[PDB]
Amino acid sequence: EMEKEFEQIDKSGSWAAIYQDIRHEASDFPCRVAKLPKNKNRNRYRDVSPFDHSRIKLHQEDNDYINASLIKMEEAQRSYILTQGPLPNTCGHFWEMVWEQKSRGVVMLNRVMEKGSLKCAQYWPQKEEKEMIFEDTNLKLTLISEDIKSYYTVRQLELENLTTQETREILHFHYTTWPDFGVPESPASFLNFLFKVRESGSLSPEHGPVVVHCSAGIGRSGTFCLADTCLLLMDKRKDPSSVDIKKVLLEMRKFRMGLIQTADQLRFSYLAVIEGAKFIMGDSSVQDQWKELSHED
Ligand SMILES: O=P(O)(O)C(F)(F)c1ccc2ccc(C(F)(F)P(=O)(O)O)cc2c1
Repeated sequence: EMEKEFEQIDKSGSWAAIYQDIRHEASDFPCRVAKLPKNKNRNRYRDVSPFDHSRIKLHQEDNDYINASLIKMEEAQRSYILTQGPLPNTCGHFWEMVWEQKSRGVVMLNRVMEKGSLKCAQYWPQKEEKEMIFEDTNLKLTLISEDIKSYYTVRQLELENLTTQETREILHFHYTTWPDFGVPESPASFLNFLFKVRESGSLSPEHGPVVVHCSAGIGRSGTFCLADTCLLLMDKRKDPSSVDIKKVLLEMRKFRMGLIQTADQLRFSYLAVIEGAKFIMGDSSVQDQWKELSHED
C-alpha cells in the first residue's frame, strides 16, 4: 500500500536517505550549450543547466538557447517544459518559447521577489492597460483578466506574434505561497492547484507542453511535474501501487537535473500523490475537499 510505504519511510526518517539516493543515481548529461560563454547571462544559476539532449531550442537564428528542458514522459503520455524563472534579458526568449512550443498554459511556482532578492522577473503584465512588448522576439503580451485566490492566481493572457499578428490565449497559473526549497501549504492546496491546471486543458496533448517554472526550474517545478506524472501514471496502469515515485523522478531527472531540491519536497511529492490517488480510484469529493481545505477563497 502506498500509505504503508510512506509511513515506513517516515517512521524510520529515511526521506533524506531516499532523496540522497535519488541525487546519486540521477542521470548526468552534458550541458555544453548552457555553458557556452555567450549564454552565461541566459542562465539564472551557474549550477542549473538544461541537458543538451533535451533543452528547448528557440527557433531564432541568433542564439537558440534558453534555460529550459523538455521533460517527455513516455509512459505517462505527457510532456512539460521546465525552465528557470525568466531573467530581465530572457523574457522575450521565454515567451518566444511559449509561442514556438504552442504551449497553452504556464505554471509559475515562485514569486517575483522572495526575501529582498528577485527569484524571478515580472515577465507578464500586472495591469491590463499596460501590455508588454518584447522587442527582441517581436511578441506582445496582454493581461486579459485574472482570478486572484489566497495562495494562487490564475491569469488569462493574450500572446501575440507581432510578426504574423497571430494571437493565442495563454493561461498563467501562479502558485504564490510556495517558498524556495519549501513545500506547498498542504497536499490539499497543491492538488487543488494541480487540478485547476488540469481542468484548464493546458496539459492536453492537443497543446504543446505546459511551461512550468519556479526560480531555477527544478525544485518546485520538479515537485509539481513529479506529482502530476505519478497521478497520471496511477490511473492508466490500473494498479497504482506499482507507481514508484522515486523511479518516476529518476526518469524525470533524465531530461533535467535537480528535479525536487529537498528531502521534504520528495516526502511532499509522496503525500500529494497518495492523497491525489484517492481521486484516480474513486471518491468524487476529495477534490471539493482539497478546494475546501486549501482555503483559496
Ligand atoms: O527553486 P529552488 O528553490 O530549488 C532554487 F532556485 F532556489 C535553487 C535551485 C537550484 C540552485 C542551484 C544553484 C544556485 C546557486 F546559488 F548555487 P549558484 O551559485 O549556481 O548561482 C541556486 C539555486 C537555487
